[PDB]
Amino acid sequence: GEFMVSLPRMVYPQPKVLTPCRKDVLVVTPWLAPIVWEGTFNIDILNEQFRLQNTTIGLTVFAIKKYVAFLKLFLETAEKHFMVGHRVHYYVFTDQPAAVPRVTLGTGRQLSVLEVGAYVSMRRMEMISDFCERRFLSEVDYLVCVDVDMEFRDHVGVEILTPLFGTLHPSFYGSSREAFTYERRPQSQAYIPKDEGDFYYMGAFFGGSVQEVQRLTRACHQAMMVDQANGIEAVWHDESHLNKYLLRHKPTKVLSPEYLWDQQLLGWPAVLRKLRFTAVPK
Amino acid sequence: GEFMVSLPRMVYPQPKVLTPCRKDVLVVTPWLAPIVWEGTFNIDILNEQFRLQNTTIGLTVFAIKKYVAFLKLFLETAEKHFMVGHRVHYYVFTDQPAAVPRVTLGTGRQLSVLEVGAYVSMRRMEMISDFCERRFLSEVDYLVCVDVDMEFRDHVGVEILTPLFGTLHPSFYGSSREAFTYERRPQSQAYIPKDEGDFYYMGAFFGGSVQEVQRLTRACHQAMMVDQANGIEAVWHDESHLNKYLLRHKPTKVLSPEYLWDQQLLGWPAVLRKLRFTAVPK
Ligand SMILES: O=c1ccn([C@@H]2O[C@H](COP(=O)(O)OP(=O)(O)C[C@H]3O[C@H](CO)[C@H](O)[C@H](O)[C@H]3O)[C@@H](O)[C@H]2O)c(=O)[nH]1
Ligand SMILES: O=c1ccn([C@@H]2O[C@H](COP(=O)(O)OP(=O)(O)C[C@H]3O[C@H](CO)[C@H](O)[C@H](O)[C@H]3O)[C@@H](O)[C@H]2O)c(=O)[nH]1
Ligand SMILES: [Mn+2]
Ligand SMILES: [Mn+2]
Repeated sequence: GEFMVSLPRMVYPQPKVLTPCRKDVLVVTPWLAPIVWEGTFNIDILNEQFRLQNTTIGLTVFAIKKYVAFLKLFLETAEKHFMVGHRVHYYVFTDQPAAVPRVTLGTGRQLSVLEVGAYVSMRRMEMISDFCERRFLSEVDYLVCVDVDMEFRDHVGVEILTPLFGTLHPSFYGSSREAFTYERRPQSQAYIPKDEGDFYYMGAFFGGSVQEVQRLTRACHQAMMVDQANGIEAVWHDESHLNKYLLRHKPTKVLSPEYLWDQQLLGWPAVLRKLRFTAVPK
Repeated sequence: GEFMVSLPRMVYPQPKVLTPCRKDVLVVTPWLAPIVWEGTFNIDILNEQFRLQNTTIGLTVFAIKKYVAFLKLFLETAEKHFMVGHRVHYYVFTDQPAAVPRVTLGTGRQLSVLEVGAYVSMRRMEMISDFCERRFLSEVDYLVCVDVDMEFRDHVGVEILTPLFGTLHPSFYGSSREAFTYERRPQSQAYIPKDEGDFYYMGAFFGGSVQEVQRLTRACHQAMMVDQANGIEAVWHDESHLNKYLLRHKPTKVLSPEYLWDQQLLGWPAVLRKLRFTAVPK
C-alpha cells in the first residue's frame, strides 16, 4: 500500500538457493507464511525496510493485582531487546498506576499507563478491542500483545512484524494435533475437532497491524461473550479463542518458540539457537 | 486491508514443525519472503483464501510481429493450468489483432486484444505502466506479466500471488552473484556492483498487485528513458532494470525456476519436482 522508497546499497552475504538457512525445522507454513527462526532473516535488511517506513510498534501488557511486580524486569529488558532503534509505545494496563516502576527509556520510546478497574478472563481481549481502538489506530502501526510474567533475553525485532502473527506454544511445537489442548466441546465457540488444527499458539504473544489485531481481539471477545451467555468457559480461556481465530484466519507469520520459552520447564533444546522472551517464576 | 471472512472447516495433513517441507532448497529469502517450490504450499488452503476474496488475476502477454505464432499454444495451455477456478482476464498486446487465435475459454475468464503500434525495447514496461494504468486498477486485483514464447505444462496458481514477485532465472539459480549478468557499467541506471545482488530474476515472469506492478514498470520505464537520453542500453534491456528494481525493492514472494524453465537447454534436474511454465523453441 504505502509508498516505499528504495533501499540503499548494502553489502551482505548472498542467499544461496541450493543452501537452506535451516534444515532441522519448518520455516514456512503450508499457506506460505514464514515461521521465524534464527538464521532465516537478515536483520539489517529488515531494519532498513521498517525504518524507511518510520514504523511505530505498540506493546500492550497487563499488570493487574500482584502482577505489577513483574513490570520492572519486563520493561527494563524490553529496553535492551525489543525493537531497539525503532519507535516504541508501551501501553501498561493496570489497576495500580502508582505501582508502575519508573523505567528509563531510550530515545523514540514512550510509555502510557492506562488504568483499568480492579479484577475479566475476557479483560485483555475486551480492552484491546473495545476501549483502545481509536487511540491505537492514531498512534502505532503494529500492536504486539504479551504477558507480563516474562523477560527479554535476546533480540525481538521487526522480523516479527506482519499483518497478523501468532507464536508457537513452547510445550506443543512437537505435538500432534489430537494432543493439542484446544477446546473440544462443540457447545463452545472455541471448539476445534480432533482432525483440525495447524499449530497450538500460545495466548501470551500475538500481534499484527492495528487493524488485524483489533479484528482478532474483537472476534475473540465476541466469541467469549457468546460462551458466557451459554454457561461455558473454554478450557484455556482467551487462548482457546485465539487458537480458533488463527485456525480460521491464517497468520501471515508464525513465531517460533524462541519467542515464547520457559527454560525452567523445558531447558534449552538444540532446535533453539536463541531464547528471546522467557517465563519468569510466578 | 480488505475484510476477510473465516475459512470453512478443512481436513488436511498437519504441518509438523520438526519436519521441513523441503531440505534441498532455500524456501524463504533473508527478508522473509517465501520462495515458491512444490511441497511448500497446500493449494487447497490457498485456493480457499483467494476465492473467498473473489480474486481476479490479469495476465499480460505481448505478441508483436512473428511472435503472434506463439499465442495459440500459450493461451490453450494457460486455460489448462493458469489460475483454474479463479477469475482471469488476459490482455494480449499485439500489432496484428486479426492474427490472435480464437481460443475457447473456461467460465469466469475473458480475453481482451489491445492493439499497439508496430515495433520498443521499452515497449512492455511503457505499456503496462503508461497506457493501461486506469484499466487494470478497475478490472483486476493482481497482474502477472509473462513472455509469449512459452507454454504451461503444470499448475500455476494463486500460490504466486503477493504484492510483488519475481522469478529465479533458470540459468543462474545456482550461480554466485559476481557471475550474474547484471548491468555492470556505472553509467547505466541498471548498474549493480559485483558485491550486490540477491538473485538473478528473469524478465519473462513477474507480477504482483496492480499498484506494485505499475510502480515497478513505471520505475523501469523511467530508468530506461534516462539510459536512452545518456546513450546507453543495458546489457539485458528491461531485465537489467527489473533486477535493479527488485534489488532495491525486495519482492514479497520469489518463484522458483519451476515457474520459468527451458527443458531443451537445461533438462529436468532433481531439484525441480514440476516443470510448470516452459520455453517453446523460437
Ligand atoms: O492476576 C493476574 C493474572 C493475570 N494477569 C495478566 O494476564 C497474563 C496471563 O496470565 P498468566 O501469566 O498468569 O497465565 P499463563 O499461564 O502464563 C498464560 C495462559 O493461562 C491463562 C490462564 O491463567 C490464560 O488461559 C491464557 O490465555 C494462557 O496463555 C499475565 O501475564 C498478566 O499480564 C494479571 O495482570 N494479573
Ligand atoms: O519480435 C518480438 C520480440 C519479442 N516479443 C515479446 O517480447 C518477449 C521477450 O522476447 P523473447 O522471448 O524473444 O526474449 P527472451 O530471450 O526469451 C527474454 C530476455 O531477452 C530479451 C531480449 O531479447 C530481453 O532482454 C528480456 O528482458 C529478457 O528476459 C516475447 O516473449 C514476446 O512477448 C514480441 O512480441 N515480438
Ligand atoms: Mn504468563
Ligand atoms: Mn522469451
